[PDB]
Amino acid sequence: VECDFSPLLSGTPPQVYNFKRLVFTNCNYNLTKLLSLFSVNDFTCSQISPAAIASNCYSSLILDYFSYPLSMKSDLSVSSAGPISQFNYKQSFSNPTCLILATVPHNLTTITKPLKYSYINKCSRLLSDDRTEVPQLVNANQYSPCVSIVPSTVWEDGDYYRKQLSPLEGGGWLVASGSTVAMTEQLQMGFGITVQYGTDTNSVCPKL
Ligand SMILES: *[C@@H]1O[C@H](CO)[C@@H](O)[C@H](O)[C@H]1NC(C)=O
Repeated sequence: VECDFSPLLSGTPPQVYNFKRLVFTNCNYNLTKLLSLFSVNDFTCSQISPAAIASNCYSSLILDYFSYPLSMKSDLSVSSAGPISQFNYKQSFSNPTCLILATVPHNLTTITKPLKYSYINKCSRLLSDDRTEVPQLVNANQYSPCVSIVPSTVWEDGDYYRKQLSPLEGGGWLVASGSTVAMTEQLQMGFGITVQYGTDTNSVCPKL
């Protein structure tokens, strides 16, 4: 009983390409309890609504969280190119999702700020001909192929990262570049919620 959103409130939220995932089964949630702590700037859903998501019974609820600057709001949509959706973070297009952009108030103190926001501006793979570059896109619910070579913080805007690939990996080179955005007065964050419905497995219910 009782879903635990605590880990979200303790410490420094990772950068978008290192999003932390909290998984819930068999428990009871109060979503509007959690959002009461933040100033909520944006809240959009897919195949569900902000009202419905705060009040439905699911077989599973997944909550991704990460530091994210409000200024890159538009880059979250799969429409566009956008480094974010292509190389950093992508929600399921099959299951009902929600995305929330929130600022953390001064009076919320247990959440510490990083030096800046970092993201991956490019993730690509150079073929054997040493000419052709093939983008390495992030899949839903997965991390970037490049998370192994990109550090948790981008040191300097424009930094490049390369890895030589073994023949088991198909050969060639993995190439990534990182970008930075300056930290804001109050930290800004993103929350990705994904829900699933079952037949009898709908044990994630709002508390009454
Ligand atoms: C859930 O939390 C919100 C926080 O604003 C509160 O208003 C509401 O009464 C709570 N609901 C239940 C059933 O605890």
